[PDB]
Amino acid sequence: DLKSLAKRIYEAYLKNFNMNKVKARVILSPFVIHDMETLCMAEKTLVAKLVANGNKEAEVRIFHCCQCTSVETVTELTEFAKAIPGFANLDLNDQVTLLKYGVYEAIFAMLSSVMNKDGMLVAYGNGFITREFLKSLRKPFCDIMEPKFDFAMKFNALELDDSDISLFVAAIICCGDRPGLLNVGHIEKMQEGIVHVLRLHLQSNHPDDIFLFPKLLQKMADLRQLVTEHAQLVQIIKKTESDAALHPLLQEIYRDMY
Ligand SMILES: CCCOc1ccc(C[C@H](CC)C(=O)O)cc1CNC(=O)c1ccc([C@]23C[C@H]4C[C@H](C[C@H](C4)C2)C3)cc1
Repeated sequence: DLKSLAKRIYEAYLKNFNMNKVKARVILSPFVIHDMETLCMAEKTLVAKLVANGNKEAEVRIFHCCQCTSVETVTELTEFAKAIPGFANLDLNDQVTLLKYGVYEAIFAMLSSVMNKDGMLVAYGNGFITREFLKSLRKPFCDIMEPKFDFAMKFNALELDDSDISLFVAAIICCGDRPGLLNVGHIEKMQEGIVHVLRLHLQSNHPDDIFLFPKLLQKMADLRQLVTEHAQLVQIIKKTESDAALHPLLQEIYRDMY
């Protein structure tokens, strides 16, 4: 039954997220954004509306686009969470709390799938923006980027596939030590359930790496630290960048988190 469970999670994953490792890799076998010219060209083609005006600084335009993808991923993650044994049985408040603290950890984890040493797949697989171009953005915007690449390079070295990743994201969501949780016991039990299936799955799908499970547990901790830091930088931008407004949904997510 745990094998079937793992499968269920994997199918929900393939079904709820527009992007996955296999699709990303086939594509990376896209318009390349490597400088300001290609950036502006990409915007006119892929998000025309955003530039059909008289327009904010390039850095802010990108920032807004990043927010847009996050809001979308929140929706995908919310639907995905229903395939986790016990999630849909939780109090609505706890479901909200679990998604609130888990979304960004999930987001940066899955982001690794479309990232390689030189850049990342963007805009529903229609673009590829270079890591170096992102580093060339003026501070503090160029500082949003790099930390995610650093994490992705190490995460991708674990050579996980979507069946692995789906369970990992599920595990990220089922976190009992999240602030405000009403029924921690039931949540801990749900968590124990997913980690158990994740442990067994890694064991059979990765017989060559006997430390994969421990490594991933560590990655979950890394992601949590990665997120608090990302939140800090977002906060800095919000306060110091007058033209860089934050989408209401994301403000609520960042509200009282870190
Ligand atoms: C290492 C960099 C990783 O990128 C990041 C970084 C942080 C975040 C989190 C965001 C930051 C505001 C958040 O807090 O929600 C999201 C992404 C995800 N960004 C995207 O998915 C993304 C989406 C669209 C684009 C565009 C931007 C321009 C150029 C090109 C076409 C079009 C217009 C979309 C790529 C770029 C990045």
